Amino acid sequence: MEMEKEFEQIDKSGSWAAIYQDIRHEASDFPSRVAKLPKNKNRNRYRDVSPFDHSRIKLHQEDNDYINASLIKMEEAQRSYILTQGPLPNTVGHFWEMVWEQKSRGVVMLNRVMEKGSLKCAQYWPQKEEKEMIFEDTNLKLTLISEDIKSYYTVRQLELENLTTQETREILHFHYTTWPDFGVPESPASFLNFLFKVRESGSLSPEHGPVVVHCSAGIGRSGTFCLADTCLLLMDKRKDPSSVDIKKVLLEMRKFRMGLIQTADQLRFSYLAVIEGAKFIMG
Ligand SMILES: O=C(O)c1ccc(N2CCCCC2)cc1
Repeated sequence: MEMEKEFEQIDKSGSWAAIYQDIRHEASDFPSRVAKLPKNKNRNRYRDVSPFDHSRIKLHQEDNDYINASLIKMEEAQRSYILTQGPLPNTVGHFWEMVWEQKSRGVVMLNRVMEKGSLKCAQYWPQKEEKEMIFEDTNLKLTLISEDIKSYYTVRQLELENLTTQETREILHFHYTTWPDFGVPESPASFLNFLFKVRESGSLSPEHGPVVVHCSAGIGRSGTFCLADTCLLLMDKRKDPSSVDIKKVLLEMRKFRMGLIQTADQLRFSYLAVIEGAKFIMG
């Protein structure tokens, strides 16, 4: 079926939970043996969210190459994304090592450091120009260059230096600051505006390594971001845009990381975002 009318048919019939459970039942199951090794317990935020072995990002280290991060490679859309958990106190250096090694231009953050009164990820970037951060375990230096605070999101320019080689690179930090503590946003308009700002920066384009996207577990909000981006790109590329099937795209993405889209409300929000976004792309 088309998307917008499938949408009203699920709303009128109140069957979002049943649609979402079907997706969960049909989703891929692949091994995640490296994630579960005892030496990696303090590298995982949640025991039930792990990268598959076949798609995990490897750190360029011989001691321990593990990080909780996955490469989502979308062949028809010609887009790639790295989805990862919010960094932990003992993985902030690994996080920036990955950004460096994978040649990423942008980092997309969809959570606040504290939500619901608890810490959802480490404070992993510097908050003042004159107070830079040094990650001694991976030999990197990170400096805040500029910051632009808007009503729904903040964009930061960061300088990452590889202290071994003295090479430097400019990284863009895109921080969506207004996702509610509970539920999903009422309107997708600010989320779509944010997606378009990431696109306009070059961070999603083939001349750079994959964008790094995270929330707390790296599967819910993060899944919503890449699912909406890929569906809208496919609607522009195909002769028949009404052939784009958001449930099939989501199942393809779940071949590369488990659990993408965590609730039926996130599934409905993803439909809403793609539907509204497809009208703005043209008019
Ligand atoms: O009939 C439809 O459902 C339909 C869906 C998407 C669409 N596009 C137009 C071209 C790029 C943006 C969305 C056109 C038609």
